[PDB]
Amino acid sequence: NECISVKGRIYSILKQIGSGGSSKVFQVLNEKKQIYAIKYVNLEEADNQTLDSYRNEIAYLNKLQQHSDKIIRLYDYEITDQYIYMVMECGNIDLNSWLKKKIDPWERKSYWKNMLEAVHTIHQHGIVHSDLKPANFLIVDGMLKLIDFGIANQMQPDTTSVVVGTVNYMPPEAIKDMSKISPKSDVWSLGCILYYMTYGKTPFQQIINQISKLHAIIDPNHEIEFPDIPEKDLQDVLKCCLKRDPKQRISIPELLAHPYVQIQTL
Ligand SMILES: COc1cc(N2CCCC2=O)ccc1Nc1nc(NC2CCCCC2)c2c(C#N)c[nH]c2n1
Repeated sequence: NECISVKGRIYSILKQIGSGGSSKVFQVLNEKKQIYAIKYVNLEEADNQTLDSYRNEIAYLNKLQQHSDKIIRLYDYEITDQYIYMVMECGNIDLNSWLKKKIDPWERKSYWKNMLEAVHTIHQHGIVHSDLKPANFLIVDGMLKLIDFGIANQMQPDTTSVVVGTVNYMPPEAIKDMSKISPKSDVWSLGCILYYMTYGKTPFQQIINQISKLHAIIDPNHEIEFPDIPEKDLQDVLKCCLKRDPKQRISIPELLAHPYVQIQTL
């Protein structure tokens, strides 16, 4: 029965999808019984940094949905000094949750097109995400749609039996730069996702120790395995995305002219 009004519309809370720092996301129904997601942010306590991060996400979300429908839509929002409410397109599920249920080749290359389109358009407006991973994409309408820009607070799914970030998607440049960053590091992370989507695992999901994992990612003399497969253009895509040198890695504009994307059958 718990409810939320935003501007002058009432919405019913079916459940809570997820939560993060000071944020919650709810699955809700509007008055005419249509389904939406609402993100809630409690601003009561909040640095001037995160305030600006939350303001920055809303503006980019509003700016970017005009240019692609592979970005989750922001329909309405309400922002005061105390709270934010954001009424948004509601996904069926996030791609990370879904991948952990163990893909038709054609759904896989359609999803890939979806991700490139979304990441390409945020690149055209000056954003490099930097921490792309499956959780950033939502399945809706049989498509993948991007939900974050790396900018704001990364939330996590709520379970109903209560229970930690991943690192399998981090590009080599990010690691070696602990001692601005390229559009090319989003290519790395997308390759890991596509790799996962094709070989059932991320390129270093075996190295269960995390510092030896970090070293593999950066190691020139540590080969990534690309088992032969029927779709050889999919093999090529993975090979070029997962080049360690960002300068030699394939770019998004190149990926969009690649045969895996352009020739429509396997
Ligand atoms: C019923 O919908 C879902 C269900 C589930 N899950 C996961 C496992 C079990 C389950 O049911 C996952 C996502 C959705 N849909 C959905 N989630 C969103 N956020 C989640 C938060 C936690 C991290 C992922 C993204 C948003 C959003 C924002 N911000 C704008 N629109 C959205 N839509």
